[PDB]
Amino acid sequence: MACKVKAELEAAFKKLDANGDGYVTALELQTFMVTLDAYKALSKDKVKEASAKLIKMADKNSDGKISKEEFLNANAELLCQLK
Repeated sequence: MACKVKAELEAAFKKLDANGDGYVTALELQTFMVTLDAYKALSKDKVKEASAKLIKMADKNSDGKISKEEFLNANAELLCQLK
């Protein structure tokens, strides 16, 4: 059968906001996307300047965003290996 990947993105998004009441989400990811719509600048020292703040208020142990978020927010960062 085999069933992986799937709408794994649906988790981060539906959690990225879905309703956005008063919890840290992709709401900043948009900034991520606006500051690096495609991680064109990676996280050499720009992603933390904005994330280090957003993570200190929501990411105490990796609870704010965990799923496709790590996928889309870590896929590039985890894959990043340019020359």
